[PDB]
Amino acid sequence: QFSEQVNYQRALEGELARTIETLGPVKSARVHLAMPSPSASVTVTLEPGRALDEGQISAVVHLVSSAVAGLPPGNVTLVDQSGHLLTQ
Amino acid sequence: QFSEQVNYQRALEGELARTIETLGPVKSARVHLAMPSPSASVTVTLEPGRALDEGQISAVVHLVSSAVAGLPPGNVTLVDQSGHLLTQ
Amino acid sequence: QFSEQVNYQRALEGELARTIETLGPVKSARVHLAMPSPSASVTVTLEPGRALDEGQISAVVHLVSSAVAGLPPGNVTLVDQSGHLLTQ
Amino acid sequence: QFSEQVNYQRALEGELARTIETLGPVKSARVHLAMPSPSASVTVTLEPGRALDEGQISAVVHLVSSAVAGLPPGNVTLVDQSGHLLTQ
Amino acid sequence: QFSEQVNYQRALEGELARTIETLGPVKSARVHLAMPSPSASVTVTLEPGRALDEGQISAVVHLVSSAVAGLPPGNVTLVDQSGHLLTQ
Amino acid sequence: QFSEQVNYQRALEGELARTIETLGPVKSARVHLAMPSPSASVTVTLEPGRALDEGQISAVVHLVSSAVAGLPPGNVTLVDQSGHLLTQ
Amino acid sequence: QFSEQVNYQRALEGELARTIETLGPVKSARVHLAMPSPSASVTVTLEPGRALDEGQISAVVHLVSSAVAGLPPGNVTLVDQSGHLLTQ
Amino acid sequence: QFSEQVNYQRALEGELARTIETLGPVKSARVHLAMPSPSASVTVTLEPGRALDEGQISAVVHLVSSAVAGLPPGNVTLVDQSGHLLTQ
Amino acid sequence: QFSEQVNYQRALEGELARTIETLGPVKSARVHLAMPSPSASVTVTLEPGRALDEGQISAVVHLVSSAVAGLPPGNVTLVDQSGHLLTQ
Amino acid sequence: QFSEQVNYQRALEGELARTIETLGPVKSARVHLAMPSPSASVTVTLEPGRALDEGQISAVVHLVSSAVAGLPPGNVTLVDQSGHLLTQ
Amino acid sequence: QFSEQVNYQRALEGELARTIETLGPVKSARVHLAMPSPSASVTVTLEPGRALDEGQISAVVHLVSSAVAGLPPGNVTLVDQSGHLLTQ
Amino acid sequence: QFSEQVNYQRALEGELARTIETLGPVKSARVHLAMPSPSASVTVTLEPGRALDEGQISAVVHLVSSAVAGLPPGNVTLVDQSGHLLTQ
Amino acid sequence: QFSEQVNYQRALEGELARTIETLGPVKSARVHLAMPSPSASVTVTLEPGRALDEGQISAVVHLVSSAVAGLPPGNVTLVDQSGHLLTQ
Amino acid sequence: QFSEQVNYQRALEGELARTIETLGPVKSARVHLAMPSPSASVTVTLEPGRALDEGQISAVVHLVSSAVAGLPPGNVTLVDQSGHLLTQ
Amino acid sequence: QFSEQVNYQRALEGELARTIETLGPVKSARVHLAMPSPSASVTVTLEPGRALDEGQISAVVHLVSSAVAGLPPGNVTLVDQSGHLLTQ
Amino acid sequence: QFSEQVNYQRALEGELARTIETLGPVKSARVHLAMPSPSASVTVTLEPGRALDEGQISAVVHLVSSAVAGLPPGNVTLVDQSGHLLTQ
Amino acid sequence: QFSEQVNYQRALEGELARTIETLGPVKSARVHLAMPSPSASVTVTLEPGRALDEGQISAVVHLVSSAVAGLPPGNVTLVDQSGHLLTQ
Amino acid sequence: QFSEQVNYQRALEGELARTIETLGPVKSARVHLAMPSPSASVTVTLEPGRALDEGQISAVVHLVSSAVAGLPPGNVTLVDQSGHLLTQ
Amino acid sequence: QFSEQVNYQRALEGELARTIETLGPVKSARVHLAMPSPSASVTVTLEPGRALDEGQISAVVHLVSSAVAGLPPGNVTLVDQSGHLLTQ
Amino acid sequence: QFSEQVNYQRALEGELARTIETLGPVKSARVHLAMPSPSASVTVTLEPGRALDEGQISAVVHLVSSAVAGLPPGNVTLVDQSGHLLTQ
Amino acid sequence: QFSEQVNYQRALEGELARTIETLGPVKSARVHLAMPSPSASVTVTLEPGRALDEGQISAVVHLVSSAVAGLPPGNVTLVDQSGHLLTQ
Amino acid sequence: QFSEQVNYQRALEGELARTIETLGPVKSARVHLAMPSPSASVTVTLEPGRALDEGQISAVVHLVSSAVAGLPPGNVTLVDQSGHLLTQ
Repeated sequence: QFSEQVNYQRALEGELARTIETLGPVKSARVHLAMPSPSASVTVTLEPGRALDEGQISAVVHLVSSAVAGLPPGNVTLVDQSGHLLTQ
Repeated sequence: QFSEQVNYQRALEGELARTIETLGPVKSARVHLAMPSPSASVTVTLEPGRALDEGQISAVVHLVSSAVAGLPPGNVTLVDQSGHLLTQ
Repeated sequence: QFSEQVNYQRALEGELARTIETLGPVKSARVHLAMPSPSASVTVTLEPGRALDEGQISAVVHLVSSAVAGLPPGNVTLVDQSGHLLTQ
Repeated sequence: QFSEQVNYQRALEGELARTIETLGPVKSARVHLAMPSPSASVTVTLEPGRALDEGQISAVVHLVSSAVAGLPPGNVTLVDQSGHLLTQ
Repeated sequence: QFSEQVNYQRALEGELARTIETLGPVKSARVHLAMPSPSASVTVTLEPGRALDEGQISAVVHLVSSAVAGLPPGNVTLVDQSGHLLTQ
Repeated sequence: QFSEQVNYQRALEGELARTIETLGPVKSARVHLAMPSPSASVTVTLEPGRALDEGQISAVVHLVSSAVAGLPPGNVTLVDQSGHLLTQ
Repeated sequence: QFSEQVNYQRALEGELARTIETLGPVKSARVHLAMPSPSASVTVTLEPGRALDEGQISAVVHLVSSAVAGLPPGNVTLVDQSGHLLTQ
Repeated sequence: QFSEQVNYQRALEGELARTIETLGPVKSARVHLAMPSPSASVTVTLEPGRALDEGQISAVVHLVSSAVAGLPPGNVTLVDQSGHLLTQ
Repeated sequence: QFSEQVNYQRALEGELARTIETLGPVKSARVHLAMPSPSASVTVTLEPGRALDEGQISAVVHLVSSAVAGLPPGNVTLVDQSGHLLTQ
Repeated sequence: QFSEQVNYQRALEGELARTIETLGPVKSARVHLAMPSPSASVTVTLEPGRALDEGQISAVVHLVSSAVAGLPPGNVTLVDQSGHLLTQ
Repeated sequence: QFSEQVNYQRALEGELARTIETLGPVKSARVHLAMPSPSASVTVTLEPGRALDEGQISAVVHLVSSAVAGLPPGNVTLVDQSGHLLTQ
Repeated sequence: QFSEQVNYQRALEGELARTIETLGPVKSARVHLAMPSPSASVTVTLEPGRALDEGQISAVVHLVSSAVAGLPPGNVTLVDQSGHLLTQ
Repeated sequence: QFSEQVNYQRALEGELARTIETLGPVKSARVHLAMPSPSASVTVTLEPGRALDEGQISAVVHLVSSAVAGLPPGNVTLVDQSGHLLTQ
Repeated sequence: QFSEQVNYQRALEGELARTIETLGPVKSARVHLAMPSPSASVTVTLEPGRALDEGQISAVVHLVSSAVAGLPPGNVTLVDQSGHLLTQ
Repeated sequence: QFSEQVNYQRALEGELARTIETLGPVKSARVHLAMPSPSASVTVTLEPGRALDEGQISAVVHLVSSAVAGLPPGNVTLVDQSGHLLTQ
Repeated sequence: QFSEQVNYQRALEGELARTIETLGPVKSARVHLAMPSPSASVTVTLEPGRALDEGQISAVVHLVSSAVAGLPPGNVTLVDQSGHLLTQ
Repeated sequence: QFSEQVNYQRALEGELARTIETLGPVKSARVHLAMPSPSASVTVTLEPGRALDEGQISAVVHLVSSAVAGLPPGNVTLVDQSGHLLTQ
Repeated sequence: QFSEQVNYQRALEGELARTIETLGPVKSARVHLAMPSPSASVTVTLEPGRALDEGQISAVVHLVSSAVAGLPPGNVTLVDQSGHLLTQ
Repeated sequence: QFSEQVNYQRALEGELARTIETLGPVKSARVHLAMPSPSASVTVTLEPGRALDEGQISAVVHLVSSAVAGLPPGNVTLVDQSGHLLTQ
Repeated sequence: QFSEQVNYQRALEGELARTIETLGPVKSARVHLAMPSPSASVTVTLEPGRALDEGQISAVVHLVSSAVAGLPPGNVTLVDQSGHLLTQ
Repeated sequence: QFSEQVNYQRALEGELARTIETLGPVKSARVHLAMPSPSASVTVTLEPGRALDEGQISAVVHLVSSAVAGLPPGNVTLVDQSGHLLTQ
Repeated sequence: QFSEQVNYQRALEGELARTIETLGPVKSARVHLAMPSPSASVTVTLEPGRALDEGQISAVVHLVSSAVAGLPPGNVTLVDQSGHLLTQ
């Protein structure tokens, strides 16, 4: 029963990261969820020579904040392939 | 029993995204639901050289807000293939 | 028991969309129901060079509002193949 | 037990629509019931070059309002093959 | 047990419609019952060049109102093969 | 148990109609019972060139009113092969 | 248990009608019982050129009123082969 | 258990009628009992050219009134082969 | 258990009637009992040219009144082969 | 258990009647008992040309009154082969 | 259990009558008991040309009154082969 | 259990009578017991030409009164082979 | 269990009588016990030409009174082979 | 269980009598016990030409009074082979 | 269980008597116990020409009084082979 | 369980008597115990020409009084092979 | 059940450390969680000739603080391959 | 369970006596215990020409008083091979 | 269940010590945990010619304090390969 | 269970005595324990020509007092191979 | 279950002693734990020609005090291979 | 279960004595524990020509006092191979 709600979360993370990949500047994403006040931590790896704008961050924040039950956008953490915590 | 209401949600998402594809400017959509106050996150990928108008957003918002039980249009999140969070 | 009331809803949607197809200007419809205050979202694809009039919308609204138990016509959402949310 | 009262409703709809076909101006009908305050939605397809008169609508309304338990004639919805919601 | 009181009603309807056929002006009848305040809806198809008189309607109304338990004659609905709701 | 009191009623109707046939002016009868305040509806088909007199109606009314438990003669309905409701 | 008290009543009716046949003017009788305040309905078919007198009716009434438990002579109904309800 | 007290009554009737046959003027009797205030109905068929006297009726009445438990002589009904109810 | 006290009564009747036969003027008797206030009904058939005297009746009455439990001599009914109820 | 106290009474009657036979004037007796206030009914058949005296009756009365439990001599009934109730 | 206390009484009677036989004037006795206030009834058959004296009666009375539990000598009944009740 | 205390009493009687035989004047005795206030009844058969004296009676009385539990000498009955009740 | 305390008493009697035999004047004894206030009855058969003295009686009385539980010497009964009750 | 305390008493009696034999003047003893206030009855058979003295009686009394539980010397009964009750 | 405490007592008696034999003047002893206030009865058989002194009695008394539980020396009974009760 | 505490006591007695044998003047001892206030009875058989002194008695008394649970030295009984109770 | 929530934590640690590896300056990470107020301890091994800036630490802190349920960023511990605790 | 604490005591006695043997002047000991206030009784057999001193007695007393649970030295009894109770 | 939370702790210790090895100056670590207020004891073995600085101790303290649930840094004990407790 | 705490005590005694042997002056010890206020009794056998000093006794006392649970040194008893109780 | 928490403690002791060996001056350690207020006792065997300093003792004390749950450093006991208790 | 906590104590004793052997002056130790206020008794056997100093005793005392749960150093007993209790 526990490996039921875990084999599922591992699929959500793999599905959520398949869309953020199909998003333009992102080359490959990697998201982990923390569903117990949940949280997430995207780890996008932007394409060579690119950088997400100030409104392109909320694109990837709300793309995950909304696809996960009860996850406000204040808990999503976005990080590049060069450190650089993009959220606040 | 849990994989009952999850194997179903995975089909809704795949059915909802099959209609948004058959919608003109959209080339391929990708929707995730967050049914626990539910939410959704469409990730349309518009056709080459196209952009959804201001009233073409509510088309795709209500197309999902209504096909999901108890989902107001204030929870649907629409995002292009170039970031650009279209909803508010 | 759950896949009982879901294998049925998937048939209603496929039956409701078979009639809206046999309706003249419509070439192919695609309806999803949201039976928990229910809702529906038709996605008609009008024939080449056609547009539903102001009274031809209530035709397709009541065609679905009445074929579904407890669904007022204020919850049915009609959308073309070019965005254009036709309902309100 | 549920597929008992559903395999039956699917037969009523197919029987009710077999009589409306044998009615003159109608070439082929298509009725769905909404038995939970029930409702119905006939979708007659009139013969080439024909139109139901003002008293020929109540013929098809009462033909269905009476063949279904507890269905007033104010819930039956009649629609042609050209939109044109005939009821009110 | 439910298909007991339904396989029976389907036989009553087929028996009631076999007598209305053997009634002179009628060529073929088609009756549905609505036993839950019950109702019925005969759909006689008169012989070529014929029309039921004002007292020939109560013949077919009471022929069904009486053959069904608890069905007043104010609930029976008679309709020709040309629309024309004959009852009131 | 239900098909017990129904396989029986179908035999009563077939027995009651076998006597009304052996009654002179009648060529073939057809009676349905409505045993729940019961009722009946005979559908005699008089011989070619014949008509039941005013006292020949009560013959066929009481012939059925008495052969059925608790059925007053005010509930029996007699109808010819030419409409013509004979009872009141 | 029900087909016990019905297979018996069908034998009483066939026995009661075998005696009324062996009664002179009667050529063949046909009696149905209505045992729930019971009733009966004899349908004698007098011999060619004969008619039961005023005291020959009570012969056939009491012949049945007494052979059936709790059946007063005011409930027995006698009818010829020419209509003609003989009782009152 | 019911066919116990019925297979017996059918034997009493056949035994009671075998004695009334061995009684002189009677050629063949036929008695039915109505044991629930019981009753009986003898149907003697007198020999050719004979008639039971006024005291020869009580012979056949008490012959049956006494051979049946709780049956007063005021409930026995005697009838010839020519109608003619002999009792009162 | 019922056919126990009935197979016995049928033997008493056959034994009681075997003694009344061995009684002189009687050629063959035939007695039925009515054991529930019991009763009996002897049906002696006197020898050719004989008649039971006034004190020869009480012989056959007490011969049966005493051989049956609780049967007073006021309930025994004696009848010849020529009607003629001998008791009172 | 009932055929226990009946197979026994049938033996008592056959034993009691075997002694009354071995009694002189009697050629063959035939006694029935009525054990529920019991009673008996002897049916002696005296030898050719003989008659029991006034004190020879109490011989056969007490011979049976005493051989049966609880049977006073006022209940024993003695009868010849020529009627003639000998007791009182 | 009943045929236990009856197969025994039948042996007592046969034993008691074997002693009264071995008693001189008696040639063969025959005793029946009435054990429920019991009673007995001896039926001695004296030797040819003999008669029991007044004190030879109490011999046979007490011979039985004492061999049976609770049987006073006032209940024993002695009878010859010529009637003649010897006791009182 | 009953044939236990009866197969025993039949042995006591046969043992008690074997001693009274070995007593001189007695040639063969025959005793029955009446054990429920018990009693006995000896039936000695004295040797040819002998008679028990007045004190030879108490020999045979106490010989039985004492060999049986609770049997006073006032209940023992002694009788010869010539009647002659010897006790009182 | 009863044949336990009876097969034993029959052995006591046979043992007690084997000692009284080995006592001189006695040739053969025969004792019965009456154990329920018990009693005994010896039946000594003295040797040819012998007689027990007045103190030789108490020898045989106490020889039995003491060998039996609860048997006073006032209940033992001694009798010769010539009657002659020796005790009191 | 009863034949347990009886097979034992029969051994005590046979053991007690084996010692009294080995006692000088006694040639063979024979003792019975009466264990329920118990008692005993020795039956010594003195050697030819011998007699137990006044103090040789208490030898055989106490030899048995003490070898049996609860048996006072006032209950032991000693008797020779010539009657002669030696105890008191 | 009873033959447990009896097979043991029979061994004690045989063991106690084996020691009294090995005691000098005694040639063979024979002791019985009376264990329920117990008692014993030794039956020593002194050697030819010997007699136990006044203090040689208490030797054999205490030899048994002490080897048996709860047996005072006032209950032991010593007897020679010539009567002569040695104890008091 | 009883033969448990008896097979043991028989071993104690045989062990206690094996030590008293290995004691000098004693040639063979023989002890019985009376364990229920217990007691013992030694029966030493001194060597030819020997006698236990006044303090050699307490040697054999305490040798047994102490080897047995709860046995005071006032209950041990010592006896030679020549009577002579040594204890007091 | 315990190895369920441990086999999972070991996978989280291996997944969390696979992303921190794909982060630029980090060559290989190694994270342990302390889920009972949880904690974590990353052990990044920076690429040859590199050092995480002051805002590149919060990148790796929030990358783990958010991917673990209920883990504040004040509990995450970051350490290089040269000691140097980077967090506070 | 009893032969458990007895097979053990028999081993203690055999072990305690094996040490007292290995004690110098003693050649062979023999101890019995009386464990229920316990006691013991050593029976040492001193070597030829030896005698235990006054302090050599307490050696063997405490050697046993201490090796047995709850045994004071006032209960141990020491005896030589020549009587001579050494303890007090 | 206990070897569940012990086979796990043995893995934590082996995992925690695998990271401290990959830390630069450390050549091989060895950590034991004391999870019941838990504790740990690292036993680092620094590389040849090296010594952990004052801030390089907190690196290894927090590396373990945080990877273990509920372990403050005041309980971690760090020790070199040359004694030298580094913590406080 | 008892032979559990006895097979163990027998091993303690054999182990405790194996150390006292390896103690110098002692050649072979032999200890018994009295564990119920326990006690012990060592039986050392000193080497030829040796004697334990006053402080060499407490060596062997405390060597046993401490190796046994709850055994004070005031209960240990030490004895040589020449009597000589060494403890107090 | 007990050998569970003992097979584990034996492994802790063997693991704790494997680290103290890898500590420089120590050549081989040997630790025992006393987990019930626990305790430990290390028994280090320093390398040839070495001695632990005053701060090198707390290294080995805290190395064990911390690796064992609930063991203060005041309970650890350190001892060399030359006695010399190093702790206090 | 008992041989569980005994097979363990026997291993502790064998392990504790293996360390005291590896201690320098000691050649072979031998310790017994008394775990119920526990105690121990070491029996060291010093090397040829050696003696434990005053502070070398507490080495071996605390080496055992600490390796055993709840054993104060005031209960440990140390003894050489020459008596000489070293503790107090």
